[PDB]
Amino acid sequence: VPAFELYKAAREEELCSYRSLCRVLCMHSGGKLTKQQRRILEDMREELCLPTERAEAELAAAREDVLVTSVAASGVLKRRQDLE
Repeated sequence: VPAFELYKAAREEELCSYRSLCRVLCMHSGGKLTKQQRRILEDMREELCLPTERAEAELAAAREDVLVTSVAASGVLKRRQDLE
């Protein structure tokens, strides 16, 4: 594999991993993030070398995603004993 393909596969995973991080932390917090959750996002931004404009974009997107908000609304994640 040429280096540019490897970078591309890795870059896209970096950004996917951040995306799924925003959605999921918003599913739990209903978008209003704990200090730990903020620190996880902040640390991964630096780990993954993410421009904050893109990073704020993913967080903004996850906050308003319909699945994300429905899961926060349903409260199922607070009820794991019923569903597991």
